[PDB]
Amino acid sequence: MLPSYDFFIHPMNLVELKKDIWSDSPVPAKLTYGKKKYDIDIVYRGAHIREFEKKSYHVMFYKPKKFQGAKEFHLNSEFMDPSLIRNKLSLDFFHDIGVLSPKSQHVFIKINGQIQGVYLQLESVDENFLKNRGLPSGSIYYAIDDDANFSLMSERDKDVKTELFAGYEFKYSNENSEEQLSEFVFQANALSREAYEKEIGKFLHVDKYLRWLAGVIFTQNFDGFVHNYALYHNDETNLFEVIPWDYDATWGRDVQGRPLNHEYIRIQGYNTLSARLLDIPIFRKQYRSILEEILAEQFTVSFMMPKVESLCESIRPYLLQDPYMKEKLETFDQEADMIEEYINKRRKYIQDHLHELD
Ligand SMILES: [Mg+2]
Ligand SMILES: [Mg+2]
Ligand SMILES: [Mg+2]
Ligand SMILES: [Mg+2]
Repeated sequence: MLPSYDFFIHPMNLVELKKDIWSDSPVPAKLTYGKKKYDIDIVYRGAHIREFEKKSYHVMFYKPKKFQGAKEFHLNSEFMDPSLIRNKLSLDFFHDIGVLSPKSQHVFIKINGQIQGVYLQLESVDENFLKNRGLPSGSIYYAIDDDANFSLMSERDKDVKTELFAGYEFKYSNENSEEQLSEFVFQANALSREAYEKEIGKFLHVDKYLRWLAGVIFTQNFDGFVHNYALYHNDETNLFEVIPWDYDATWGRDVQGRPLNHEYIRIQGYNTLSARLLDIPIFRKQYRSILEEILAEQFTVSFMMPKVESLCESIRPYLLQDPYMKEKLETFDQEADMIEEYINKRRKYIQDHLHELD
């Protein structure tokens, strides 16, 4: 049974929200969940997903200050995804392969008494994300533009970046956050091949980076190497790791919603940091071992498809009650087989190319 959320948005505030859908200015609202009521602020989120009648929302809790351990969450329509499950499937997969990852759950929402349908509630990657995992304080940075590429170089300027911390929103930060990020970006690029094995681990959690890279390769987020992630600098270990975000264009479909034909991602992935690490024999062997471990445990039909089937079964009766989705249950139903075929094809490609890491 999906959690049912009943939102109230006062008509005056709803007019303001609908006046400029591109605005990032929130309006007050209320959430009722069971018997408990929450004063909140709500705003549309995303870019192209604002064009849909089934809008996506960023919900910020005001009073009470927290909802199930969080001060905010995201409500995605996942309308581009005919399955509504690829983002959850992906982010849970990252968790299962040992990468820090947002939790998510499907929910059923109403606004002002009118069903809006099935949404994916996504955890905000912020200080509560850390606290709820027992993780140390530190900094969280969101990749927001092309300068979040792990390089010294700005593509647009065709020159060295003016600031090496460029490309990120500082979501949770302190006085050291800029310099910590700048140092990481600089050292990722400035350490020689001969110094890399002994020194990159002073700045980067290499195993967690390689597991994130593996996750991008397995899910095939074509834009996942320089976008669609957050960085976390753990202040106790002094190391960076990478947290995925926005993984709906995965498991056999691209960002336009189209089935992949013969499009694929090479197993080495992309971005300069990946390239520098995979020039190091120890790290190439480590990465190969990670891919083999995941191929043996998580990235299999036997293991993934029960999760696909459980997600679909849990939301299907609610999709029939969703005014935007009620007509495309047949297409929805066909997505499990598409994902299964993708796993089989992707497994074969990765297995066939592991020798490139030798
Ligand atoms: Mg608040
Ligand atoms: Mg550090
Ligand atoms: Mg996207
Ligand atoms: Mg190389």
